[PDB]
Amino acid sequence: RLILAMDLMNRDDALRVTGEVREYIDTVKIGYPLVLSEGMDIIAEFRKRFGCRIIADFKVADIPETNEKICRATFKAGADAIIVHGFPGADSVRACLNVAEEMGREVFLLTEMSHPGAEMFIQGAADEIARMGVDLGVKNYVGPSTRPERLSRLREIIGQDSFLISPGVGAQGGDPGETLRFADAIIVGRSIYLADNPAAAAAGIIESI
Amino acid sequence: RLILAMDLMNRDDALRVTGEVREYIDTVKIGYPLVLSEGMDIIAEFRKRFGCRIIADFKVADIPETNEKICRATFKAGADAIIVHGFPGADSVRACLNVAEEMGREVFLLTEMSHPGAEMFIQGAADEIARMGVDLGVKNYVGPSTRPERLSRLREIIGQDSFLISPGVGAQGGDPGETLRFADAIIVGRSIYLADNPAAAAAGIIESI
Ligand SMILES: O=c1ccn([C@@H]2O[C@H](COP(=O)(O)O)[C@@H](O)[C@H]2O)c(=O)[nH]1
Ligand SMILES: O=c1ccn([C@@H]2O[C@H](COP(=O)(O)O)[C@@H](O)[C@H]2O)c(=O)[nH]1
Repeated sequence: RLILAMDLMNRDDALRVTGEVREYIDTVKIGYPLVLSEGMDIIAEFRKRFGCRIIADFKVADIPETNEKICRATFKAGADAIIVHGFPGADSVRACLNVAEEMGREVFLLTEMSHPGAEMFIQGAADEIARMGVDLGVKNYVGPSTRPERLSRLREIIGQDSFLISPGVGAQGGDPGETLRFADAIIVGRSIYLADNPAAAAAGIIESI
Repeated sequence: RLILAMDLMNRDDALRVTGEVREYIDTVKIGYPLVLSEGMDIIAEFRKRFGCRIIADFKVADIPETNEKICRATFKAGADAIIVHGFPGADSVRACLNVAEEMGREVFLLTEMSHPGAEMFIQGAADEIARMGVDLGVKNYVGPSTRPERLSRLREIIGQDSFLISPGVGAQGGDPGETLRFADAIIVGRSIYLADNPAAAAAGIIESI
């Protein structure tokens, strides 16, 4: 129930840490910090080398037409799933869902973010964004570890069968065990990749659940 | 290093056995016996339910144009890789490789088959088919467990870095350990799915390596 947020910028460091913690994870979340530094080919390299599923955390937040282009390039690169923002509206989410269907891949809908600023505008729209996801047939969601009461509310809207992953564990203050009361899996970045011993840090997090 | 050949025709039986042996495998090979009975949607169901990579063993063996169509439908259905025959020639293999590139997926090249009849025509062309794969950039191959001397020859042609999987273990007479001297992974169907205790059969095969 642990997903590694691999946000190191250097290919060598990213490969090192991911290989060291492979036995504790089942999925690697790759985002723009690594892709904009090393290129989209890094996705296929990771999938080949480690055999883990790859979620591209691109927080797609464009108009429908451009969203389609971004999702197509991401799935062509080998990503198993892509994280998309729901705040830009239903048409923008639908465009992503359409490409995922054509490619046999998945879309994860980001409904409420984990950082402090998320309270300014996203939080007030989060329940509606989640309801929109349900209405559109979304089955994978992303919610905040830093606000378990909001994670519980999100779980209430999407149901027990939907898959919910949650970032904000560790560095941002979120707790593994409390977060897993509501989410299916936790996303952990810095607590693992900046540790003196990433494998020990990952083992420790799992042991704490 | 164990791949389950799930050739049961009934969805309920297929799900039962696959779930029972999940801890012993890392990939599920799905072919026409299950797909033509339960539909292509079974691929996405398996990927979702068990989280295993899915190799579609469709032994694609058509003209280039039709090969492209078959691969596109297979990848749209969610398969991570497709097994293609090399005997129809380079243009037919290239068509599959082109679709895999557009979709961010993989092609496995079947070079020599495991059954007795494979000696009639395929065996004599197998080294050339493997060389063709190398020339086309193929990195995933399928060779026979039933003829380890041929599996060794295939490994010699494709190199140590190419990934080689091998069917014919168990029911067809192939030995797990001997096959793994040359292949990276073994494919096992009936020895596991027809066993009174599939999980015990899988554990036994792994224990025998
Ligand atoms: O609401 C969200 C959505 C995504 N992420 C992402 O999850 C990871 C969390 O990393 P860390 O704080 O564990 O280091 C980062 O890649 C970050 O972009 C969040 O932190 N919060
Ligand atoms: O040369 C080949 C290529 C593919 N397969 C496939 O691998 C599986 C082997 O099943 P079993 O003999 O372990 O039951 C079946 O799905 C079969 O179609 C072979 O057996 N031999």
